[PDB]
Amino acid sequence: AEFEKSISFDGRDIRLKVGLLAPQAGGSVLIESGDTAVLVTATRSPGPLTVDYEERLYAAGRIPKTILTSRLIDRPLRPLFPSWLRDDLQVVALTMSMDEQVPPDVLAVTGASIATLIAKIPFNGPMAAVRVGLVGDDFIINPTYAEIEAGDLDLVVAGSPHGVIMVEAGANQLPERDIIEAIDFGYEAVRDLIKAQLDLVAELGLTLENYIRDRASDEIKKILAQFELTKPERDAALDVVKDNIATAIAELPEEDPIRLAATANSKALGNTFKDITKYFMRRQIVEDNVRVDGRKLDQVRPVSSQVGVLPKRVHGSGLFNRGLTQVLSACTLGTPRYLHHYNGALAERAILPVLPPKEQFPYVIRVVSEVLSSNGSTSMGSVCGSTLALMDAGVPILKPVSGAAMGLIKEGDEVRVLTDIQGIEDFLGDMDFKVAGTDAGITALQMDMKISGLSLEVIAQAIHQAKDARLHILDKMLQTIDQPRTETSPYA
Amino acid sequence: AEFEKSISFDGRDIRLKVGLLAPQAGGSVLIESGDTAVLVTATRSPGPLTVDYEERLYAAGRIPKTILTSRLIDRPLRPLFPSWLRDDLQVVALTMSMDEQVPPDVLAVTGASIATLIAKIPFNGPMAAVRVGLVGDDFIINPTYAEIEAGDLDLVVAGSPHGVIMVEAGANQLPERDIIEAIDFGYEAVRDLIKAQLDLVAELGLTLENYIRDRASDEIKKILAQFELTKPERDAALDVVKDNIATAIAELPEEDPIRLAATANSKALGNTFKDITKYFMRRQIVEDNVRVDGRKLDQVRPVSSQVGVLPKRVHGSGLFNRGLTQVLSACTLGTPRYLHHYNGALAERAILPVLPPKEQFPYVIRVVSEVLSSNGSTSMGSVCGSTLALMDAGVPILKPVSGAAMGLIKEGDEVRVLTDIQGIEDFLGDMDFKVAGTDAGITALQMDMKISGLSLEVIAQAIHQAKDARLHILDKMLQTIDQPRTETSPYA
Amino acid sequence: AEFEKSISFDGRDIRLKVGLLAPQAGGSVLIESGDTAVLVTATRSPGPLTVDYEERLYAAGRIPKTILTSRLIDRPLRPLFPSWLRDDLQVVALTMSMDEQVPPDVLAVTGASIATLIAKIPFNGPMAAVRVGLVGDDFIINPTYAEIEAGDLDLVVAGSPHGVIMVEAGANQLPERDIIEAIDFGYEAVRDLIKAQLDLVAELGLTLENYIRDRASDEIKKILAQFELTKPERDAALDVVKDNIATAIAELPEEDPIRLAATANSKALGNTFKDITKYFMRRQIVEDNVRVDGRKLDQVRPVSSQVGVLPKRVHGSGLFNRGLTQVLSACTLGTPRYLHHYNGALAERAILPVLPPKEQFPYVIRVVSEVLSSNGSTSMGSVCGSTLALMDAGVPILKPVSGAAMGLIKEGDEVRVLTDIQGIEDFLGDMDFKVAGTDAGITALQMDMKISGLSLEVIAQAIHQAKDARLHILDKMLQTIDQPRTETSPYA
Ligand SMILES: [Mg+2]
Ligand SMILES: [Mg+2]
Ligand SMILES: [Mg+2]
Repeated sequence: AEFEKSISFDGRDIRLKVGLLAPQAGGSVLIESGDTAVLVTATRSPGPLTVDYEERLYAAGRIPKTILTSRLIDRPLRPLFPSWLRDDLQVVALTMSMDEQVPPDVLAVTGASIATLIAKIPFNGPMAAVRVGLVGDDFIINPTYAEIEAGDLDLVVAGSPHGVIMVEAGANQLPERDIIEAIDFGYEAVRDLIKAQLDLVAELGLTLENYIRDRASDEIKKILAQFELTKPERDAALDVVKDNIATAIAELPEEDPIRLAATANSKALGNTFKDITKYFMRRQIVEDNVRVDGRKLDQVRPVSSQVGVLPKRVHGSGLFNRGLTQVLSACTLGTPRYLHHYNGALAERAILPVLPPKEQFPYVIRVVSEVLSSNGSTSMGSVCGSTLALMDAGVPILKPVSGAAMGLIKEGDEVRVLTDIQGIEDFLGDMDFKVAGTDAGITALQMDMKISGLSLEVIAQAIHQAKDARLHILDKMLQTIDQPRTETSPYA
Repeated sequence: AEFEKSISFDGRDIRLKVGLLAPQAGGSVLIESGDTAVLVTATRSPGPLTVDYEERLYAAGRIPKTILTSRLIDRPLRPLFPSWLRDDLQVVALTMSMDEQVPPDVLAVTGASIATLIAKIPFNGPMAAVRVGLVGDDFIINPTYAEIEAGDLDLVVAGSPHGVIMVEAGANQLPERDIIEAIDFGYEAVRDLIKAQLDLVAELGLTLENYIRDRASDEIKKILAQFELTKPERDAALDVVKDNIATAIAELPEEDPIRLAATANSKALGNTFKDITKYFMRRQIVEDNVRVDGRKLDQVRPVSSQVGVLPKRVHGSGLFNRGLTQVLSACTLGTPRYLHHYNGALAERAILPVLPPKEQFPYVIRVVSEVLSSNGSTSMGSVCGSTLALMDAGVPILKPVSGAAMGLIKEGDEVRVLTDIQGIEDFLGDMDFKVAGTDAGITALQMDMKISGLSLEVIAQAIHQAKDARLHILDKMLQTIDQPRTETSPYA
Repeated sequence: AEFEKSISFDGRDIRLKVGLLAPQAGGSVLIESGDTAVLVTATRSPGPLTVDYEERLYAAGRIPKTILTSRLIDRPLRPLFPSWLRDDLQVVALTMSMDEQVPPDVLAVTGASIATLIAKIPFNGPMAAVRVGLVGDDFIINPTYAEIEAGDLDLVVAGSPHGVIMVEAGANQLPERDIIEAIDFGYEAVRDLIKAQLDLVAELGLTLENYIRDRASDEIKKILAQFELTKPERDAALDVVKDNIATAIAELPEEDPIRLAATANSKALGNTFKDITKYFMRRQIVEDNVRVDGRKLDQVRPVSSQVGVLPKRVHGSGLFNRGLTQVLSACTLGTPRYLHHYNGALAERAILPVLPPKEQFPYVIRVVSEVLSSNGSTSMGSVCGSTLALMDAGVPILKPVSGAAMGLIKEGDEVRVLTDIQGIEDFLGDMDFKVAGTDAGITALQMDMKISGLSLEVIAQAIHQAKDARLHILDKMLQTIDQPRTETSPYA
């Protein structure tokens, strides 16, 4: 049966209703704030985490960006479930009323944790998320739409007992110190929601691996230590290692036990393989101070760039290289905006603050980032190329924008922060942290983790190390083009 | 080569053309009435019944609801094929000319049977379907569009030698007696089309189970007899029974014959399991007079309901419960209609007759039924919640509408009619019969069967028993709200 | 790193850029002509040929037929790869700038070959394609859009060292001799692009079968020699042969080697089966002068046709039969064009030249070809039926259009040309060659090959033999309707 609980929370009460709706779900709540309401259920099934968010139109008046809010719920949820879970986990979040003030998206993130705790599914939570804006000089928790439209900051922080799990931000060239303060200010309200989820819990009363390891470990060390090897080559080399192991398992007959224990898991080969590769890259990074391609922990990959790659029809052309990550940006100017597709939100969030006001430049601006090769932050290459293409097209942008992605190896007390991560530094690492911006401050953020979280102290260090990467990449794209062209394209 | 046959049929001749089109199909006919023509083919392939209906736009003038007509053909076809058929059966129906009088949908249903008989595929037919309308006090077979738009009744009856297989109706608060008479009047024209399909046939010249049964039967009795068990629990209990049987089959080695006879059918476990559960629920119902949750054969599940579940932005809110079936209806009012989605046709067919005339209420009315839990007629919960939400929104409806679904166990001479069926009463039963309406009469019908049909006499009894369910559910939703609110929403 | 190469080519230089873009691709080039640029990559992966073409909108000005250009690249590529290739082959072609003169489609075809050679994937190339138009009396290689819109011819020729692999044409009732000359003129520029791809290559420095054969061969001869057997029957007969072979392989236990060599390839049964059937149909055709249904190598299947199959609402009705290939065409006339769908491009390419000028006939013309049975050229049946339906609707077309598909068996020095091919003559043959047109000349072409190519000399013979088929089919559709009706439909 139904139970309300109110939580006093920065002026806007957050109300939870359990026992009201979806009685066949593992756990459920109507989480409500003001007059915004979203229903969040969670169900473990025999079988793996599907999160569907719906924004109903009757919630505001029905007449004849949801996938982003789908990922916003999923990202901080995923790495809190134990890794050995193989049952199906269905999370549904339907927004059923929009108050013209309260945005529902952070409400659904918090409800997802609440609903998983009521379904008493093992996970290392609870988690919560808040939004932080900035009006004048005042940070504000869960601002309305009005402050989002008027203010200088729009960031989401999700955390848990073990720290911050997700950040997602737009900002108007905010300095690192204020971004760090906003993150910290918002993680403290996350903790206030962690408590009172813990209060709700109290209230309502809630063989083969060794085989592979021994055969393959000393082989993986050496590929990981071969710094002259490019990413394609090291991928073809680690594949051959795994292939010979498969051949050895195939050679022995059905009589051996591990062949049956391996035909009982047609994938364990890959999982243990990656886990051995993860371990040896990590020890390579923590004790030795070198990454898998020989670079220092602060070193940025070699950067290349050019302008006007395409004919002057394409109003703006820009090619960017970071190692084997390649992006070609194309700029179109039109008539009666500002948008950008990625074959996207992160880079238009990162470009917008420097786009000139309608008064000066009345074209509608259209940027397409063709990702032609991927090895790290293709979304940061998309930002960098976008700026180049806008400068080739004569768009009088305030400042050029650049960005890089940081990584993290966290081996106990040992913590290392990587700049401009290789793909497998992202796959076998603990953090994917994109930061974009200008000479003056930050414009866009995006953090994903595969562990239960990080302290704010380590986030501050990654944000400081990433300004150096952004500075180095930007101060070397200006050797391709230092100003926007004074004139536009004859076909613009 | 081509052959015509005309059938004299209530004023409108029905013409069939065989040997004309689709010469690689098992069987085919252009069935035509007036100047409406639809081509219906049927092909058995080695491999399971796919029915695709297409309504071409050149049929009426091509310029730059078909899935419902797809189901209308499929539903009365499916349960006439023997259950042991595993070959692929492709039925295609293309409407190739619309006469502005004759609706083609019932033509395609009849052709589907004709085409299956020519392909000489085993099935317990023939079947046919007709439409019945009512103009003034005159029932009429296969009315035009004009009578459908003007009249008081729009029902489809499909039958076969063994009785009626499908009904689908809209009506304007018609009393049960007239609905029963229309069904009977239309089944008699169905029989007139059964004959003359039989005339066409004459013219053209057309080990493991016992193992599972013995291990599991006395176990299934007891779960089925445990009335205090909720539906989730009894589902988790019957699963454990099947799981232990799987474990026992896995325990014995490849040496036993049934393990190979079971690895020859990776599903027979479930089929025999369900067949044992079907048998014991049925004997539970016929000899004992009790259902699986302890209810009498006329008993309706406990009903709950409330109004204004959502904030007053949502112009109308209504939550309905029947056992573990839960529906939340939401009402939106707008400006320059009447429609309803289901996450739909049956409930707008059932609400429409009480919607006020434009003169009084000029808003466009929009209802969304969120099905939050399913255990029986979620479409009838959708009707009930819709009425509640319309009453919360101040829509001055003529009368409130409610509905329930009836079921049938037919064990030979023994026939039992269930009210407000549980899911497995629908899965392991012989009939799913939805009836909706008001204090005065019926508004909407929908019948599906998994057997070859029922006599009209049993249909009359299910329709009478269902008025009692509708009455009980309605007379207990008025204890939540007895009148529409005199005023609308401040945000309407 | 990046390398340009220019190729002097009929006035319009073709420039190639390698080492510039997509550095993780097997091979890549920006191929450019004038200011049209398309990027073409090619990658072999462990696993089968996927070709994706994209036409970006920024290439011309981006604002808020590609599948045909996808097939145009794929068709001449496919049969140049060795048949024993099982690795994945990804070909991507992005058009990144449209010059208002140069059409990019033939550029991507040529780049696909260039990119495969740089990825040094085994294939029997290189290939190239060009477009040929006709302005006045001047053939022109790779015309602009202006000549395409104004001229009389629009054909694509793709070839390789072994001959022509693909043709695709629209034309205004061009005589066979000029079509043959255009093909030959364009294949010579294809050879000029073959060379200078060879110059680039030089520059940059680039048991079970016998079992099945012995069991089944003398059985397949006899089904193939049974001329009174219809296509369905011979398909059911060859299936039984393969089924008994499967039974024999199943009868023997795991002890035999071929059962394990056959459970190592769960498809080799079909492949060897088809390969035996291919061989014996081919020897049936080359030494004996008879096809599998008893027809001569120039014989057209029996043709049937009728007009007004549907009610006079359907402004035009036409049913065409060639053997078991059946098409029903339907004609709609409207108001403020000329298009045709196929349930399409080839038949509107083939009808357009005889459609009357706006001055005389101002309706918008809409033709739908329902393919009701397939055994050969359903697209040529679509042309023939379209003409019939246009004549039933009173459209005053200049001349009626008809067409047929030719085939080829090429057994070494032995070369046989088939008219109006059966399905398996297309599956087990070397060529599918559709030609459509009128009394005066040709209107539409489409050639596919599964071998590395044919000499122009054999193409000239197939084009001459196909005029006879078109003539015979047309001069026998006029015995159904010899003129368009002087008046239109009462419902037109
Ligand atoms: Mg990532
Ligand atoms: Mg049902
Ligand atoms: Mg073909």
